[PDB]
Amino acid sequence: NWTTNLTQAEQLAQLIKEADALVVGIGAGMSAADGFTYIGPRFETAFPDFIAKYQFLDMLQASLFDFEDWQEYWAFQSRFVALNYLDQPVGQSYLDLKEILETKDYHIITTNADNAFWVAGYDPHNIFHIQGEYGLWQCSQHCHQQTYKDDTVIRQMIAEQKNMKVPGQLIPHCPECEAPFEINKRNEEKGMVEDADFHAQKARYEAFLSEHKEGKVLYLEIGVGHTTPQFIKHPFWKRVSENPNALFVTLNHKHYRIPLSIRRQSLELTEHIAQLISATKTIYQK
Ligand SMILES: [Zn+2]
Repeated sequence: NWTTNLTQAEQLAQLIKEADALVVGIGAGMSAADGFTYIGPRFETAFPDFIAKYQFLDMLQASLFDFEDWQEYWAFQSRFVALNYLDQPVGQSYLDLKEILETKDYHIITTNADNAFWVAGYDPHNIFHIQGEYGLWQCSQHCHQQTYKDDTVIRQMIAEQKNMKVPGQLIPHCPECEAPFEINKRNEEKGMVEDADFHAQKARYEAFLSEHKEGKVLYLEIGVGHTTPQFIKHPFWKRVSENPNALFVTLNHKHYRIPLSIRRQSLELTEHIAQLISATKTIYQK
């Protein structure tokens, strides 16, 4: 039962059923498993101009790049926001996971910033977007702690850009200091704008953790890579260490070495995330 000859799906369905609570951490692998990829034809088709100019390898590298000027920044980012936030369709793995989680006491933390939880109909009170969202903007000088949005301006930038530049008059500026807006994103050097809504999410996530310091708590980590381990992977390892009755189950095909203090509490499930979540749902619902 509560331990880390069954298939991966069978094992995962058994653990979720037996769990007292789930703390679910979701990264980029879950969206890639549903087809929302950041390398290969999806990127090449969407950004052939930028790829030819800069030799970008992938769409995540491109989204972090320090572009030539704000006209170029917004030409790239407007198209990036439409692809990954305004028009990205619902993912089946998100729907399948939701059907499982709605039977459980759970909370989600994600380093993703796409629309996936919203088009799949998740309750925003149960999700912490710790790395912001592509649909939001912040002052580029971080001059005050408020986020903004304007999807109509995004569509105008897509329609009116030419030659990798938005017209200068379309660039949006902060009302407080007149610096250009930028996408709400976290930088190592500058941090992120963290407004009232961000803190309300963080408080809900911290309250759920405080209620589940004991018991059969399943720390379920889905598609979380190496990029920013301080937000999900490392804190999950620490929570599992601190609660000897917790379990760490990671859906991943890279075999990151688990800390000694959680070796007896850890399981790696390597099967393709979409197919694994689908198979687990079918077992779980009977
Ligand atoms: Zn400002």
